[PDB]
Amino acid sequence: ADWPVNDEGGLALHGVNISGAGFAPHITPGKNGTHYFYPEKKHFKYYADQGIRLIRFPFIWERVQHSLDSGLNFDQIRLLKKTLDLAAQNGQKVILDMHNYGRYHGELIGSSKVPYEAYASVWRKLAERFKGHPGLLGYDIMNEPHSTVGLWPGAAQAAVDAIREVDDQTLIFIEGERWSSAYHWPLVNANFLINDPADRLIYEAHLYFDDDFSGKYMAQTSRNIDPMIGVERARPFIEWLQKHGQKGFLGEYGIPDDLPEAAQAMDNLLAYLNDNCVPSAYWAGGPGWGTYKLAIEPRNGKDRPQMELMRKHLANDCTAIGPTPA
Ligand SMILES: OC[C@H]1O[C@@H](O[C@H]2[C@H](O)[C@@H](O)[C@H](O)O[C@@H]2CO)[C@H](O)[C@@H](O)[C@@H]1O
Repeated sequence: ADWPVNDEGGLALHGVNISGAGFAPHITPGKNGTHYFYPEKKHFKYYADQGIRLIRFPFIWERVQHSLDSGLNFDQIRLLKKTLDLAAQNGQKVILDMHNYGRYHGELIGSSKVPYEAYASVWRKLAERFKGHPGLLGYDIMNEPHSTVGLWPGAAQAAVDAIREVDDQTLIFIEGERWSSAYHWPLVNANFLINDPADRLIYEAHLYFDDDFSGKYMAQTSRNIDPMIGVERARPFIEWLQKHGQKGFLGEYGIPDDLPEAAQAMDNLLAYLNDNCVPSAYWAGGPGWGTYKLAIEPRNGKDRPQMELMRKHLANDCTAIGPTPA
């Protein structure tokens, strides 16, 4: 709905994931500044300066709620509020992403140890904290569910119901099973459907270019990247979206800076996304990435090759989030 817009027209479709509040997730709670990191004004200013108004921001449940019998961590909420504040001051809107893989402290959401009600409450409580914030675009209620033994769809509806008890205005982003793979979407999530009477739900998949779909880009699995593998891995998902009359988001995709074939695949993917008015978020920019080959964070004030590749694709004349249903 209130999707960010570009200055010369169109929508802010193509954004960035920003580190690093979900870093080192096995270390909980860990310490801010050591194990995980939050961005500063420089990051939001840089990406705004590049014409980027969309940000996906991972965090983990374990740092907002250390235990199910505990309330929310005040400082972590304050850190997320700061993130939303700095985004909004720079004309950006943020997707808060609970980067939790269908699990809480390693146990499955929907298991006896982590009931659906515990997930619903945390999202209800989080939505109470951030309801109405100008820099908030919506809630990516779970990153990359996998091996959830049938538990993910019920958990997603429990969180949505709870969120809509307190906030009927924020967008909600729904990922699917099999790590929310875009290529596998029509087979894994063939009959996947969450109920949102607000009509403010978007489905979200991830897509990488290596042979095992993982985005790790190991040497043996990254030797033959077709220039169209990005379009081929997006199309199943887009086609499922069009058939079900639903809106999409490619929440992660990224390439190493040393694979020319990956560059071509990214250019053709973003072009295809634009043709369908489908937004995306590059993985990843922000603090703490060092020389990570996929990182789009500049170094020495030198733009990264992936930022330079993104720029040709920012302009559009879309007025609604797609794809366009049949
Ligand atoms: O990274 C996103 C991407 O993961 C892809 O599959 C991987 C998974 O990421 C990896 O950790 C696991 O061990 O094996 C699989 C093999 O694909 C995944 O298919 C996509 O859903 C996901 O978007």
